[PDB]
Amino acid sequence: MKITAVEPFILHLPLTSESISDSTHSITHWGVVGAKITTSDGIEGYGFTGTHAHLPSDRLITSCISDCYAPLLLGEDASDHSRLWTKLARYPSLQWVGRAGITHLALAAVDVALWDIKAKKAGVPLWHYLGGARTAGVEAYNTDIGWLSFTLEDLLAGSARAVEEDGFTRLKIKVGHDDPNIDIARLTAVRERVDSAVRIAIDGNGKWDLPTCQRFCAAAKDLDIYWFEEPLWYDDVTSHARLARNTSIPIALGEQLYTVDAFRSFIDAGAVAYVQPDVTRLGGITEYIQVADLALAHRLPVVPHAGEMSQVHVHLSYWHPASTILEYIPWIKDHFEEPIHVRDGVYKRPEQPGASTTPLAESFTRYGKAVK
Amino acid sequence: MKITAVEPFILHLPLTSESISDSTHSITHWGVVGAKITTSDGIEGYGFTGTHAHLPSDRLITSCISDCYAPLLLGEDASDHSRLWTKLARYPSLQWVGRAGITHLALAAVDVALWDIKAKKAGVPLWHYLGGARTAGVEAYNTDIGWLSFTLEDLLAGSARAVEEDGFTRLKIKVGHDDPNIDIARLTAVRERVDSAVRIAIDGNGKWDLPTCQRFCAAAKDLDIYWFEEPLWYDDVTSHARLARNTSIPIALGEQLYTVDAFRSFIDAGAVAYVQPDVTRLGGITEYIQVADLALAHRLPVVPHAGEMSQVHVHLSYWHPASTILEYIPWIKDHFEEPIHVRDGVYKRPEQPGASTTPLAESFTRYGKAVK
Amino acid sequence: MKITAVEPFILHLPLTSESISDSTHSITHWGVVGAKITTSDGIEGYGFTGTHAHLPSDRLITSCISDCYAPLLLGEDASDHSRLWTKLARYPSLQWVGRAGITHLALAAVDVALWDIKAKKAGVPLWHYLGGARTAGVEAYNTDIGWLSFTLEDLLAGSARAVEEDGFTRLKIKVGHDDPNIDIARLTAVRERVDSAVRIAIDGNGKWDLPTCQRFCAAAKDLDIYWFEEPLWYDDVTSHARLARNTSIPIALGEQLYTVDAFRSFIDAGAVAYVQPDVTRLGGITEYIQVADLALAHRLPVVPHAGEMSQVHVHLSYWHPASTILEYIPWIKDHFEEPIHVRDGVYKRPEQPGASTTPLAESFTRYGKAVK
Amino acid sequence: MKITAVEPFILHLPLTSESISDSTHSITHWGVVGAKITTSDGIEGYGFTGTHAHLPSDRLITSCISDCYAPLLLGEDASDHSRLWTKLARYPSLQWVGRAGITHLALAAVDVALWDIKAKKAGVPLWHYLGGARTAGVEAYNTDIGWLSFTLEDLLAGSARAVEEDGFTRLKIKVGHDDPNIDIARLTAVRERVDSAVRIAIDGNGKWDLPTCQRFCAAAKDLDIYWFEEPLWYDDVTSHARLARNTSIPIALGEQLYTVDAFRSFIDAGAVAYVQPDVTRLGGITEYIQVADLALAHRLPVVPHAGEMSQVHVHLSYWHPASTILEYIPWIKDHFEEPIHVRDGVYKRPEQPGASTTPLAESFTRYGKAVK
Amino acid sequence: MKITAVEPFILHLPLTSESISDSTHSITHWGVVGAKITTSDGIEGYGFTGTHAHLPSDRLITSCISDCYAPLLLGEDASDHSRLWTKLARYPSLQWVGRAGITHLALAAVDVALWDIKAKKAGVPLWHYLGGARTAGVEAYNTDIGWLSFTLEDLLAGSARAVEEDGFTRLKIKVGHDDPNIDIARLTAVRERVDSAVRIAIDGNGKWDLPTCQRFCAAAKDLDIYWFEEPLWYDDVTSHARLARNTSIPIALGEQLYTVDAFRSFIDAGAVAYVQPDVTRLGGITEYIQVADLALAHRLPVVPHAGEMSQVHVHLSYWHPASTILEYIPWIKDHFEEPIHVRDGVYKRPEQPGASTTPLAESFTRYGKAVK
Ligand SMILES: O=C(NO)[C@H](O)[C@H](O)[C@H](O)CO
Ligand SMILES: O=C(NO)[C@H](O)[C@H](O)[C@H](O)CO
Ligand SMILES: O=C(NO)[C@H](O)[C@H](O)[C@H](O)CO
Ligand SMILES: O=C(NO)[C@H](O)[C@H](O)[C@H](O)CO
Ligand SMILES: O=C(NO)[C@H](O)[C@H](O)[C@H](O)CO
Ligand SMILES: [Ca+2]
Ligand SMILES: [Ca+2]
Ligand SMILES: [Ca+2]
Ligand SMILES: [Cl-]
Ligand SMILES: [Cl-]
Ligand SMILES: [Cl-]
Ligand SMILES: [Cl-]
Ligand SMILES: [Cl-]
Ligand SMILES: [Cl-]
Ligand SMILES: [Cl-]
Ligand SMILES: [Cl-]
Ligand SMILES: [Cl-]
Ligand SMILES: [Cl-]
Ligand SMILES: [Cl-]
Ligand SMILES: [Cl-]
Ligand SMILES: [Cl-]
Ligand SMILES: [Cl-]
Ligand SMILES: [Cl-]
Ligand SMILES: [Cl-]
Ligand SMILES: [Cl-]
Ligand SMILES: [Mg+2]
Ligand SMILES: [Mg+2]
Ligand SMILES: [Mg+2]
Ligand SMILES: [Mg+2]
Ligand SMILES: [Mg+2]
Repeated sequence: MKITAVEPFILHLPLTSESISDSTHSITHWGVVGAKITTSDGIEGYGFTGTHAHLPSDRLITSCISDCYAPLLLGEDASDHSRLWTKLARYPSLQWVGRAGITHLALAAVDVALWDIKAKKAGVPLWHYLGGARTAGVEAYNTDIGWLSFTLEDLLAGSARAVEEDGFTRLKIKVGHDDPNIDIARLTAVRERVDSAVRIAIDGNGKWDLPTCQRFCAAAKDLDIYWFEEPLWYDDVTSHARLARNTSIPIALGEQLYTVDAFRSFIDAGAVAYVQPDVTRLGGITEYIQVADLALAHRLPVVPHAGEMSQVHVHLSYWHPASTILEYIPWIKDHFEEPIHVRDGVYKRPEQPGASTTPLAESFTRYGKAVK
Repeated sequence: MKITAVEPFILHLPLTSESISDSTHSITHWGVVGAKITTSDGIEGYGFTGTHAHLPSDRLITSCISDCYAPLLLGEDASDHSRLWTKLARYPSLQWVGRAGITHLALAAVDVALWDIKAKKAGVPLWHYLGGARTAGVEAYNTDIGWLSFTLEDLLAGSARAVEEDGFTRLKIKVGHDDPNIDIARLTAVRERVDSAVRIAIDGNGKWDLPTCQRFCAAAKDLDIYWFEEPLWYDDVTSHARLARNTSIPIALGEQLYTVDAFRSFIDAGAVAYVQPDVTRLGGITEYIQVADLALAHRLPVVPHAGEMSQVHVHLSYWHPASTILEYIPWIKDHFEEPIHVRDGVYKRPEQPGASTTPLAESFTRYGKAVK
Repeated sequence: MKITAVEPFILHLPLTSESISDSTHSITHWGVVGAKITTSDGIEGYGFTGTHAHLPSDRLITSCISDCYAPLLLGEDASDHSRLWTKLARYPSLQWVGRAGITHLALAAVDVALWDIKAKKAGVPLWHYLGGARTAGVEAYNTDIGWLSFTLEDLLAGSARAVEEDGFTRLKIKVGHDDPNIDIARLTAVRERVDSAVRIAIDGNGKWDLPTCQRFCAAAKDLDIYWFEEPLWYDDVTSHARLARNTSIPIALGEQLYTVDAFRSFIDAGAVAYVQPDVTRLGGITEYIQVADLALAHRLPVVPHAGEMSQVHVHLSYWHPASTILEYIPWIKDHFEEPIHVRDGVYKRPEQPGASTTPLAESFTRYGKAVK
Repeated sequence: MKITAVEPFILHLPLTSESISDSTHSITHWGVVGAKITTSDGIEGYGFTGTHAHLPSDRLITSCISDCYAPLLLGEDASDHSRLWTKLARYPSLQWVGRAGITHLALAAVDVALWDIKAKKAGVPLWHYLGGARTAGVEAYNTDIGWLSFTLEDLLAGSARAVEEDGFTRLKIKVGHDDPNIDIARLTAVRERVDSAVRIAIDGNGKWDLPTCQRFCAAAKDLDIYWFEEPLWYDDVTSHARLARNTSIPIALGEQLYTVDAFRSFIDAGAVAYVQPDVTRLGGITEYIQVADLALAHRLPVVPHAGEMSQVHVHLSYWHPASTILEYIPWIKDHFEEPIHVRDGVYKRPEQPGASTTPLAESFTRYGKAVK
Repeated sequence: MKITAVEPFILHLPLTSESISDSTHSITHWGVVGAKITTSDGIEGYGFTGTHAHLPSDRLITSCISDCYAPLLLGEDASDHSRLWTKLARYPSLQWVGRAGITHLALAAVDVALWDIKAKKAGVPLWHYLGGARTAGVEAYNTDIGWLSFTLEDLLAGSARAVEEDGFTRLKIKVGHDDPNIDIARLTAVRERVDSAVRIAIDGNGKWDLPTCQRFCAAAKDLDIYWFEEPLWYDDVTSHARLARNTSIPIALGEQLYTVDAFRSFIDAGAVAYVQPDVTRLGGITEYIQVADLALAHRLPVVPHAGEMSQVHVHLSYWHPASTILEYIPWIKDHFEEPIHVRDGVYKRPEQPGASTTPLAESFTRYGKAVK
C-alpha cells in the first residue's frame, strides 16, 4: 500500500544502572532513533537504529530520514521493500556521502519499518512471516551482568545471580583493561564462582592490538572462553585473520560492520567464526538476511548483536537456520508493545503482528527527544 | 494453512526440434517432474524439477515425493516453508541417502510448490511477493538457436533469425566437439554473420579437460565470448580455478551444483564469475535465494540456468538485485497458465498470483506420464 | 561371461541393542540394499549399499537398479567391470539426475556385485585376486561400544569389556552433545577406566561448527584422541581445513563423500588425515581403489568406514598398501556365508571365493523386504 | 592559538556544462561543504569536503560540524591538529555512528581548516610548510573533457582542444556504458583523433562487475590505457585483486575510501596500483599523509582524486615524494583567493600562505546556501 | 633560512657499568656521531646517529657528512627538509654506494638536525610542532637492568630495584646464551623475584636460528613474555614470519632496518608485531614518520629503539598516534640541554624548543673525539 507519512523519532531510554562502561564507551541512556512509516490503510511500521544517545548525532540520523529519504518514500508502495532499499541506498547523491555511517543507519531504520508493515499487514509476527521456526527454543546469553565498569565484587554477584537465580547458562563478560592480566584475574574469579557448565564469552569492543590479543588468548587457555568478540580494531581484517590462526579461542565480530562487503571480507579471510550482523548497523533486515545467508554458506553460526536489544533479532534468530544463541540486555524491552521475554534462559516466540519494534505511547511521551 | 494432499506428476513435453544435442546429451523431450500440493483452503501449488524425460528415473523423483516426503508434509502448515525445508532435507534417514541427487531434486519440487502456494495465498506474483522489481526489464538470451547438433548452416540461420527477426541481442552457443578447433570455426562464422553488437556466450556442458580448455580459450581471444559455461567436469573446483586465472574469458557454472556448499567452494576459489543457481537443481527457491545472496556478497552476477525453462527464474531475476540476464528456451512455456514471454529481447514481467508453475489442465492430459 | 539376470534386494537386519544413536541419527535396523547379478555360467554376485533401513528410500535404490541399470547390464560381459562402471555412471540421462545420492548408491551395489563375480570366477577371495596381502593381520577397532545413546555407565562397561575380555586395544567413541564438555567428561572417564595403551578415536558425525570444534579440540588436548571423525558439515571443506590447522588432533572423514572429486577436494586442502572411503557410498570397489590410490600418493592412511560392516573392506584392507586399521561393528556379520571375524583385536583373513557379500538364503527369508 | 569560532558553510558552484554525467551520477553543481575556523589572533582557516550539491545531505555535514564537533574544538589550541583529529574522530558516541560517511566528511573539513591555519600562521603555502617541493612542476591531466554524457563528437572535440590548444598531454575519459564495447569504440576514436603521445586514463566509477571488466580490459589491449579507475564496486577488494592479476592495465582507486584501513586492505591485496587518496574523503590532510606514506612504502604512485578540485592536493602533490600527476577539473578554481592554474599541462606552484582553501568573500554571498 | 655551516662531531659517552654486553656486542662507550648545522639567523640544529664508539668507523660517518653531504646542504634553505632528504639520499653517485649503511646513518644525522632547526625556529618542542600530544604520559620500559653480561644475582638485584625503588612496571631483559635454557632459567628467576604485574620483554639481538627460537618460545610459554625482540638474523624475513606463526609470543624488530622498504617487507609478511623504527638507523625523522604511518595503517604498535637513548623518540612517541611505550637507557641523558627524565615509569614531556638533541657545550670538550 502507499506510503502516506514518514515521521522520525528519538527515544533516550535509561539503563539498568546510572552509567555502564565497556573498554571504549561510558553511557547513561540508550538511543532508539528511527522512523514511523504510515501507509494508506492506516498501518504504522516502526524501525530504528541503536545509538549511545548523543542528541546532536541522533538528529543527523533523523534529519537524513526526514529530509533525504522521506521524499523518496512518500507515495511509493511499501510492499516493495527490496526495490525501495536500492532506491534509497544507491540514490546517487546520497551514496556519494554514504555506503556507511549516518546514511546507512538511517536506511536501517527505514528498512526495518517497511518489514514491520509487511508482517503487520500479513497479521503475523515476522519470524512466522519469513517461513517458521528453526528451533524449539532460542537460548539467551546475558551481557548485562558483565560490564567493565563493574567492580570484581559486583561482576561476581551479578554473574552468580544470573546463573543461580535467573536460570541463565550463558554469559558474556567485557574485557579491555589496559593490562589484560586484570581481565584474566576477573575471568578467573568468575570461573571459580560459577558452575563449570556455564558458558562464558568475552568482548573487547576493539580495544587491543594484535600482539596484546595473542598474549591474552594464550593466557586465557584454561578459562574455557566461548568466543572473544571484537578483539581488534573494527576495520582491520588482517589482524583478526592472524589472531584467529594463532589461538583456539573463536573470534566473534560484526556489530560495527555496515555492509555485506565488509562481512564478506572478514568471512573470506577466516577472520571471524561467530558472525554478528545487526539490523541497526547493516541496512536493516534486508541486508541482515544477505549476511545471514553468507554465514550459512560458510556454515558459520549467526549470533546477532543487540543494537536493537533483540527486539528484531528474536524474530530473525527464531527463523534463520544459521542462527544459534541470542544476546540479552533488558534495558529497553518494557518500553515496547511486545517486550522480548526470557525465562529459564530461553526467549519466548513473538506473538503479535510485526517485528516487535512498536514502542508504547507512554514511552514516547516520557522519553522522546526533539528532532530539531 | 494445512497441507491436505501431495500428488506427484510427470510431463514429457516435446522440443523445437525432434532431437537436440549438446556436448554430452541428446534428448527428444523435456521432463517436468514435480508435485502438486493442496492446502485446506483449496489453494493448489505446483513445483517441479527438470529432467531429460527418462521415465524410469523420473519415477524415482516422484516416488521420493509420494513415499518419502508426503508423509512428512501432510497436516503441516504450508506457510512454514523454511522449517519444512529443514524437516525434509535433513530427515536423518533421507539425508543418509541424500544431500544431492534424487532426494534433492524431489525436495526442489516440494519447496517450489510451497512458494507457489505462499504467493497465491498472498494474491501476487512471486517477484512482487519477495519485495518488488530490481529492473523495468530482464533481458533475455537465446539458447535454443545454439545446439551442438545443428549443422553450421542451421546454426547460422537460427542465430541470424534470432537477431534479425526476433530482436535478440544475446545468444548462447554450444561447444564441445572433440577437437575444439571445430568450435572456433563455428563461432567464427557466427561472428562474421551477425552484428558485432550481439553478445555471444558459449557452453561446453563439462566435456573438456583443463589443457584443452586453456588452448581453446587462447584460440577464442578475438571472438568476444561473453562467458564460457561449464568448461570442465562439474565437481572439479580446482581445474576451474586454474582456467579462470589463465584466461580473460569469464567462467559460468552452477546448473549441476546441488548445494550451497558447492557454490561456496567454487565462488571462494575464484572458479566462477557468472553464478548459475537453478531452483530445480538446488533445493528450490529457498536454497536458490541463499546462493543468490552469496553471489551478491561477492558482487558476482546471478544468471540462473533454465532447468524450469525460466518459468520460476523470471520471478527471481525480476526481484533479486544481483540478477542480470535470463536464459530463454521456448520449449514448454505454452503449457503453462502464465507462459514466459519474450519480446524484443526482454521478458515480460509476470502478472498472475504464484510462481508461474501452474501447467494447463489440458497439458496434463495430453503429456502426462503415469508415476507408477 | 554374459549377465543374464539382475535382481535387487533389501534386508533389514537388527542391531546389538534395540536402538542406537550417534549425534545425528537413531536407528533400529541396518539396511542391506543391493543386487544379485547372475551370469550365464551360473555364478551369482552380490553387492550392496548400507542404509538406515527406511523402506521407502531403500526402494528408490532398488528401483534404480532394476529399472535404470538392469537394462544396461543384461547381455553384457560381466568381466568388463571398468567399462560397465562408466556405462552406468555416465549414462547421460541418469548422470543428469545423479553423480551423487541414490543413483550413485545403486551404482555402488552393482559394481561390488561385478567384483564379487570376478573373484568367484577366479576361485579366490578378493584380497588375493587383487594381488595378495599387505599385512599378516588387519587390526580392528570397536565402534559398537561407543554410541552416543549409551549412558556413561554403559559406555564405560562396554569399553572395559571390549578391552579386558575381548582383546581390543582400539576403540571409537561417539561425540556430539549440544555442550561438548559432556563429551569431554565421558571421554575423560573412559580414559580413567581403561588401560593407557588403548587407542581411542572419536566421531561427531557432522554435528558441530568450526568454533565449537576448535574449543573442544583444545579441551581434549590431554585425552590422547587418535582421530576426530566428521567433526564438521560433510560438504564444508574449508571449515575442515581450518580446524586441521588449529589442532594437533588428526581429522578423519569420508563416509559421506560420494565421489573421487570430493575426496580430492578435502585431501588437497589438508582437510583430512585419515581417509575413509566406503564402497557403499563411492561408486563401489572401482571408485574406492581410486581414492585409496589418491590417499597413497599423499602418504595418508586408508581406514574405510563400515557402511557394509566391513564385509567387503576386510578384503580391501588386507590388500591395499595404504590401508591401516579397520572398523568393527558386528551387527550383520552372522547373516553372511563368510562373516567377518575378529579375534584378539585382529580380523581374520577371508578364505572363500568372492568379496564376502553373499548373504545366507535364510536371512532373505526372515529379513527380506519386498522391493515393490 | 585558541579556537574562538567554528562556522560551517555550503557553496553550490556551477560547472563547465549545465549538466555532466559519469557512469553513475548526473550533476548540475559542485558542493563545497565545510567549516571556517577562527582563532584568537584573527586567523581564519577554511576546509571543506566535496559533494554533489544535494542540499539536504550537505546540511547533515554542516550540522555535524556545528553541533557535534564545534563543542569539541572551541577553546582548544588550533596548533594541536593531530591531537584534535583523534579527539573528534574517536569521540566515543560519534565513533559509534561514524568511522565513515557523514561524520568522516565533516572531520575532513575541520582537519583541512586546522592545516590552513597552521600554514597561514607560519606565513607560507602548505607545500612549503610541509618541507619543500619534490618537483619543479606537477603535471596535470584533464578530466573535464571526458564525461560519459558527451556525445562522441563532443568527446573528440574537447579532447582535441585540450591537447592541441591547451597543451595537455594527459587526459581521463569516463567509461561505463551498459555495453563496454561502446566505450571501446569511443576510446578507439579518441586514440585516432589525438596524437599517440597523449596519455589516456579511464574511469568507470564503480559501474561494472568482474567478468565485464575482464572482457573490457582484454578488448582494450591496444588502446594504451594509462589506468582504469574504479572499475568495480567500491568496497569489493577481492574483485579488484582478481582483475589486477588478469590484465596488464593498471588499476586506480581511492576516491570513495574513507579510511587508512580501507586503503591498506586494497594495497596489501595487490588490488590497486595508482593510489588515489582525497582529503575530502579520508579524514583530511592528516589521514591523507598516512595513506600517501603507506603508498610510498609500497613504492606506488599517489595521484589524489579532485574532491576539492585540487585546491588542496596541488600542495600535497608538490610536496609528497610519492606523488606523480594531478587531476584537473576547472569548475571552482575562480572562486578562490588562490585559484589553481594550469599552463601547458603543468600546475603553478601555490604562493599564498595557507592551503589555498580560502574562497573569495563574494563567493559566500553569491553561491552560499543556508545551513538550516 | 640558508644553511651556512655543517660541522660534524663525535662524542664517546661512558655507560652505567664499565662494560655491558648483549648476545652479540660488548661496549664501554656510546657513540653520538652527528652534525651541527647552522643557519644564517644563527640557529644551530643538532642530529646524530648512535654507534658502539668505534672511532675509525665513527669517522666514516663524519667524513660522509662533511665531504659528501655538506656541499649539497650549504646555501640551501634549511626549511626544505623533505626536498633536501631526497637531494642527499638519492644523489646518484652516493645512492650507488648507499641505500643503507654509512651513507644512510649520515643522512639520519643531517635530517634530525634539520628537524631540530625547524622546531627551534618555531619556538616549540618537536612533539608540539608536529601537532600535539597523543597521550598525557609516555610509559617507559627499563632496558638498562637486563644486560646479558649481568650475573643472575645482579640481573635480579637491578630488576628488583627498578621496580621496587624506581617505580618501573615494564622491563626488558637480554637473552642469547648458546643454550637458551640458561635464559629460560634467568627469566624464570626474574619472574619469581618481581611482582606479577611487571611486564617483561626480551631481546636476542639476532643471535639464534629458527629452530632454536621455536623451542625457546615453547619453553617460555608460562613466563608471560611481552615481546621477543630481534629473535633471528636481521635481514631474514622468512624465518621471522615462520616463527611468528609458530608461537603466541609477539615478535619485535626494527632497530637494524635502514629503510622503509625493509620495514614494509617484514610488516607485510606478518614477521613483526612491535615495530621499532629508529631515527638513527632509518633516514632520520623523515623516514621514521613514514614507517610509523605504515605501522599505523596495519594497526601495529610503534615502540622505537633507543639508538639516540630516546632524546628524539620521546617527542615522536608523545606525538605519533601509533606509539605506545618507550625504551629507557640512562647512559647519555645528562649530557643534553634537555635530558630525558623518567619518574614513576613515565617520561616527562619535553619543554624546550627543538628535538632535545642539543648537547651541553661542555659535552664536546669533555667527551668529543677528533673527526680526523
Ligand atoms: O559490544 C556490545 N555488545 O556486544 C555493546 O554494544 C556495547 O558494549 C555497548 O553499546 C556500550 O558501548
Ligand atoms: O546446459 C544447458 N543450458 O545452459 C542445458 O541444460 C543442456 O544443454 C540441456 O539440458 C540438454 O542437455
Ligand atoms: O559414523 C559412523 N561410523 O563411523 C556410523 O556410520 C553412523 O554412526 C551410523 O550409520 C548411525 O548413523
Ligand atoms: O570519478 C571522478 N573523478 O575521478 C569524479 O569524482 C566523478 O566522476 C564526479 O564526482 C561526478 O560523479
Ligand atoms: O638491542 C638493543 N636495544 O633494544 C641495544 O641497541 C643493544 O643491545 C646495544 O646497542 C648494545 O649492542
Ligand atoms: Ca565467501
Ligand atoms: Ca593431490
Ligand atoms: Ca602493507
Ligand atoms: Cl557517519
Ligand atoms: Cl542467533
Ligand atoms: Cl552458538
Ligand atoms: Cl531490552
Ligand atoms: Cl521535535
Ligand atoms: Cl541421485
Ligand atoms: Cl550479465
Ligand atoms: Cl519454455
Ligand atoms: Cl539422492
Ligand atoms: Cl591407523
Ligand atoms: Cl557386522
Ligand atoms: Cl553517511
Ligand atoms: Cl603517474
Ligand atoms: Cl576547479
Ligand atoms: Cl656501511
Ligand atoms: Cl606496547
Ligand atoms: Cl640516556
Ligand atoms: Mg559487542
Ligand atoms: Mg548450461
Ligand atoms: Mg563415522
Ligand atoms: Mg574517479
Ligand atoms: Mg634491541
